[PDB]
Amino acid sequence: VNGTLMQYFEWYTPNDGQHWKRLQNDAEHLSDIGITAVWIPPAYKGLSQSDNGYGPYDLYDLGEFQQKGTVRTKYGTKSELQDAIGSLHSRNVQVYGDVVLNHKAGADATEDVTAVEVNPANRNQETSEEYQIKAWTDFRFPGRGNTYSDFKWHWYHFDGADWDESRKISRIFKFRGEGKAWDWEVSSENGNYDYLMYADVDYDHPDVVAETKKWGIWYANELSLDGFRIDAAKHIKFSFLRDWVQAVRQATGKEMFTVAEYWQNNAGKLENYLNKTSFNQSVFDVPLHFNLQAASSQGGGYDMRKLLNGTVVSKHPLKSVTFVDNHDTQPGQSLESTVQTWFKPLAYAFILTRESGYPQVFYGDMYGTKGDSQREIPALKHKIEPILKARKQYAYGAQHDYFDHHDIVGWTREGDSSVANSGLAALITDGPGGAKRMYVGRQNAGETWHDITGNRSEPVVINSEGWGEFHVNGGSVSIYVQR
Ligand SMILES: OC[C@H]1O[C@H](O[C@H]2[C@H](O)[C@@H](O)[C@@H](O[C@H]3[C@H](O)[C@@H](O)[C@@H](O)O[C@@H]3CO)O[C@@H]2CO)[C@H](O)[C@@H](O)[C@@H]1O
Ligand SMILES: [Ca+2]
Ligand SMILES: [Ca+2]
Ligand SMILES: [Ca+2]
Ligand SMILES: [Ca+2]
Ligand code: NA
Repeated sequence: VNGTLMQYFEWYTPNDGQHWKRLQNDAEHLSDIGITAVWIPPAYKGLSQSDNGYGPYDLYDLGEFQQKGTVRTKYGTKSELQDAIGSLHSRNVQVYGDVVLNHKAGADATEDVTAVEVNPANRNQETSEEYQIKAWTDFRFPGRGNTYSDFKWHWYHFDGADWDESRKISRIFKFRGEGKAWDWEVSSENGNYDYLMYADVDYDHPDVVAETKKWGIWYANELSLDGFRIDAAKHIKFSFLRDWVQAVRQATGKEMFTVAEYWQNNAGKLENYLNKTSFNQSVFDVPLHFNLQAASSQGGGYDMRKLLNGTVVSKHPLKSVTFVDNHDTQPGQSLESTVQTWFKPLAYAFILTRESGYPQVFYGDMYGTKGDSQREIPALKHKIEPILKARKQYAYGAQHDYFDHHDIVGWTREGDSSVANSGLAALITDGPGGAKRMYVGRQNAGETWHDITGNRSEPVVINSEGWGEFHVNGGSVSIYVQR
């Protein structure tokens, strides 16, 4: 069976403490539509109750300790999350946990630290003489005590921070101490992009590295996770991320599928990350996201023959996680670059019915986003489900590509003898509709095939040679399968 990942959250999921219950109630439905793995949001306590999880305070508080004025996280309590994972698991759906290791936010108090300012466009350059600041680096975990881990954090466990409480100014401060320096290797944008926001963890510190490995093993075992999504990978020492993943696999004996968020629209740089991590993890195909978005926004003028150009999936198909949109690219967000609604079903056809890549479905696209703009994503589940059924039941066997026209492009899947009635013919167009003759296999000769999306009502008959003439409406998608 073809695997399909589901991102189970959007930026504006409500702070009602019921997200784990929602997941538990949706488990049967997700298993019935073909989802094989769910990516859940950061499950540990944030700087406040309403933080989405990307400003993590305590990685060992999964919503059971009274800290930051709340027991539960935004999403719910620990026992509610364990019950949700339990329902997914009894329906053979895997669970991937979001892992936020770059920084820590919401310290309990400030400490005095000697620091220097650096050039925001070249963090290897120091731009001030050293002086004293009051930084938020003291993490004590008053509501947890020593439960699970007695480690406490201090300034010397971080490389730098962005706020001096003394002067009430925001700069990029690098701390002075024993062997203090920005980690390497990281992205070389801005000279060295180790530093991002909040208090930046120092992955040169031996105790920090050992503790974070231990935490990783604990987390996987405490929730029985099947894999991980690594946040902000380009800002974290690459060799450390390689070793951390390996240590968790060594201790659990599990495969621990892992996908890293390496946010850069450049295949060469993504390839550098795969090599530096010994190919032990996949990456999200950022470039493909931008190609799809570009196509959706040029009103038919995009050359559809170029959709694969510069993508990770054309070079390292087995290590790519393909996606249409996510919580960062949705409207109003930091990396906003939404795939226009009219093209969204065409983009889902492209990632769900092609043989390469591991495709992700966005929660926001299935159910609608609840942000406050006038351009929110509408609920598209009634248009996506038919394509997911095409992936689950027909997308098997040899593939043939027809990237031969600036608007109308298609592909076919011959089917596999072990999946009864499998096989399909897909066509998409960023402009006027039309036709294309394509080969689906001589073993399907004589069959009556129909558009499972319902966009076209006229069936097509496969000729005695295994070729059919397929049609597609303007700015639309058609996916033909056995009637
Ligand atoms: O529970 C569903 C399914 O889970 C298990 O399969 C997982 C794989 O073990 C895991 O590797 C991953 O597969 C992806 C590849 O790693 C990637 O390179 C590319 O080829 O795409 C694959 C997904 O199609 O994910 C699947 C789950 O999605 C288990 O092996 C199955 O038997 C089980 O039914
Ligand atoms: Ca360092
Ligand atoms: Ca960093
Ligand atoms: Ca075009
Ligand atoms: Ca057939
Ligand atoms: Na660092």
